[PDB]
Parts: sequence; structure tokens; C-alpha cells
Amino acid sequence: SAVQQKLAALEKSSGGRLGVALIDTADNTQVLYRGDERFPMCSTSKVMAAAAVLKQSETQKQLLNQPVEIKPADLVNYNPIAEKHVNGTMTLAELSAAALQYSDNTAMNKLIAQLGGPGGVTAFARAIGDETFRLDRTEPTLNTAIPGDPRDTTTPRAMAQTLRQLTLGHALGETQRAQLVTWLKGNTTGAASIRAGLPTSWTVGDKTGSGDYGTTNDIAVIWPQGRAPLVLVTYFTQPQQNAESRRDVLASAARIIAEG
Repeated sequence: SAVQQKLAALEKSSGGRLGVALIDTADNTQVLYRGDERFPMCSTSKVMAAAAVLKQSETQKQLLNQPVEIKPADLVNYNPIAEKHVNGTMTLAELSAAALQYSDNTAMNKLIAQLGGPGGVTAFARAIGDETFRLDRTEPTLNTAIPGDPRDTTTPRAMAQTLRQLTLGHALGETQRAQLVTWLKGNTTGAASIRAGLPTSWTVGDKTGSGDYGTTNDIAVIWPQGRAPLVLVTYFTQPQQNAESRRDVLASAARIIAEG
């Protein structure tokens, strides 16, 4: 198609490997580019951990208010919110918001611990029908993004279908789904990624991800004005271990998609 020609040209101009999955919920049509190739998730995996804790809260009604200690030994490489609460507590709701909206890595590790390890996050993916997602490591080593390494990867197609179920479908209860949507819409890290390639009137909820090998990711639910919502996943990774992030590539992919 025309869009896939332009995405392929964008990829060629970038020097990296680009994966795109669009789901148009108007007619359940999909646009895929390398849709079944594995990509390192990096921080886009935080959506699955937050959703898994939300799913637990459908039975443990007070779970999101449970206080969790933040100790100096809990801090890893990037803890913008957790650092503000060292030797204090944050609720699981506050940890989920920090993980999603600020990409706080300590918050992610607390969510993983709540679920019983990376195997508990992966379990939730399987329980909602995602057989592709795998979380193998904690923060920060899940971001190594080594070429060919299947650890901590998913495919664009799988992540788009799973993000649709979590936010627009009914994989979660109603209060939980609305909370997830509210968190995604309040993301603070996405201004230069998918959002930058879309009309400013469209409302976006997204989760970015970045890591080694110049890995630059964004997953988004998009509500166009007077139009059925869209789910857009853009993964990008590069051949050099020390490559710089390329959020502009995600913005350009979104622009190409939005042209259709």
C-alpha cells in the first residue's frame, strides 16, 4: 500500500529498523509494518505491569491505596518520582502513575515485585490472550535491547492488539480501564514522539520507551475529534549500541499513518 511504501522509505532514511501497527477501531482494519517482528519493549512494558496491578484491584478493592516503602536500595538508574519519596511510602496507584507518566524505573520494579516477578507480568499478558509479550528482567537491565535477544520483547501487532483490549476493550473492569486511560492521557514524556506527528486537536494517551541500541518506542491510544479511536504502536531500534534516540522517526511514522 501507499502507507507501507512511505514507512519503508522512512525506515531506509533512518538507518534503523521500524515496526508499526495501527488498529482503526472504526472498521477493525490494521496497518502493519514489520508487524510480527520482535522489538525490545523498554519502558512500553510498564503499561502491562500497571494493567496487571489494576486487574488485581478488581478483587482487592483497596489494593491501589496500599502503601509501599521506597528505600534507598530500591532506587535504580532513573527514578524521578520515587526519589521524591525515599524513606517514605507511595501507594500502588502513585507507583503506577509514576511508572506510566514519568517512566519511573523504581516504580516499575515495585509493580513487578507486587506481581511476583517478571513472570507475573508475563502471566497477565497470557491471561488476556497475548501470547507474544514476554517480560524477563527488571529495571534497568530490561532495556539492553540487544539485537536478536528475545528477552523483554513483543511485536507491534501483539502490543497494538493488547493495548486496544486494555484501554478500549474490556480486559479490565470499568473503573480500572478508565484509570488506565486517565494515566496514559497524562503522560509527560511523549510530546516529541507519536503526539508530534498528529493534529494538535487529537487527544493521545501514550507510553514511550527508550533503551540501548538507540531504541525509541511509543505506544498510543488516539481519539480523533469526531472519529473512532485508533491504537498506534511505533517501535524503532538501531544497529549501534550507542545510537541516539530518534523520537522524530516515531513522529514521522505517526504523520504518515495519519495521512491515511
